[PDB]
Amino acid sequence: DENKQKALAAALGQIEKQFGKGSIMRLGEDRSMDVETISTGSLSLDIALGAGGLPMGRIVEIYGPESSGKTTLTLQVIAAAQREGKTCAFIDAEHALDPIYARKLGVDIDNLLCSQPDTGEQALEICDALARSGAVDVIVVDSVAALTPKAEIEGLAARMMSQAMRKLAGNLKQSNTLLIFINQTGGNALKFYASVRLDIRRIGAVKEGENVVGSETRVKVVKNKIAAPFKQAEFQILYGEGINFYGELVDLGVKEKLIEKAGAWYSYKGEKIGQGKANATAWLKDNPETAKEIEKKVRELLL
Repeated sequence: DENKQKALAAALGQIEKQFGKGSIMRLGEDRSMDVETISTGSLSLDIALGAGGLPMGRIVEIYGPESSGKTTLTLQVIAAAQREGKTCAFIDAEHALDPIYARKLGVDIDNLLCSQPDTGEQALEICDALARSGAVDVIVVDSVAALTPKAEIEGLAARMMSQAMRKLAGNLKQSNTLLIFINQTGGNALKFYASVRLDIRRIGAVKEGENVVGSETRVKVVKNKIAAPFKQAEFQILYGEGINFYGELVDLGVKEKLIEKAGAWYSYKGEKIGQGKANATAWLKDNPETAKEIEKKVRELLL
C-alpha cells in the first residue's frame, strides 16, 4: 500500500497526461470531465452519461433496432439544444422525419436546417462544411446505414467513413459542434472516433388497461470517454408524448429520498402527491416549480 498507491496515481497521471483525462478511469469514479453538454431529454440517461448530457464538440453514435426509441431520443436532444438557442442541422438519408411528432417533442421544425444528400460522400462533406462554419451547434445524421457510396448508387462504406472521420472529428472539436450518427454501419472508424456510443432497445410495452400506450426503453452507454462507461438508463417513451421524464423524476426522487413512498402513496415534504407512480407523476407535471426543485436536487446529488 502507500508506495503502490503513489505509484499507481503517478502512472495514471502519466497516462492521462499523454493520452488525455478520459484515457483510463476507475469504473466507480464519481468524477466527470468538465464538458459542455446538451440534455438527452432523459433524466436517467443524463445521469448514466456522467456529465449530465451529451458532450459538445464530439461524435456520438446511437444505435439500435428500428422502433427502439432512437428517433425520439434524437428529436429530444434537438428540442433540448433548440430550447437553449442552439442551431441544429438534420442530415437525412432515411426520408422519414415526422414533423408532427417532432413538434410534439418541442422541435422547432421551422428553424431546423435539413439536407437530403445525393450520396454518402456528399452527406459527410455537408457535415464537415457545417462543422467548419462555427455557426452550427448540433448535427444529427440519420442514418449511417443509409449513407450509400456514390459508386454503389451507380467495405466501400467503411473506407468512406474512415476517410472523412479524422477531418470531421478535428473540425467538430474546434467549432464545439456535437455530431450524432444514428445507426442500426461504417466500420471501426465510427467505433473508435465516437466519444459516447449508446445502445438503445425497447424492452417492453407500457399499457393503460390492455392498451399499449408506450415502450419501456433501456439505453446502455457502451463507450464513454467523458465519464465512466457501462451505465444504463431505463425510461418510458409514451406514444405521441416522448420520454416520460416525470416518471423518471418520481423514481429517482424516491431513490434519493426526496419523495417518500409508503407502499402505494407518494409524498413530498409531508403531503401526499399521489397514489401510484402515475398519480405521483401527474402531480409533478401539474406542479412544475416543485418538480424543477426536486430535479435540481437529483442532479446535484447524482452528477
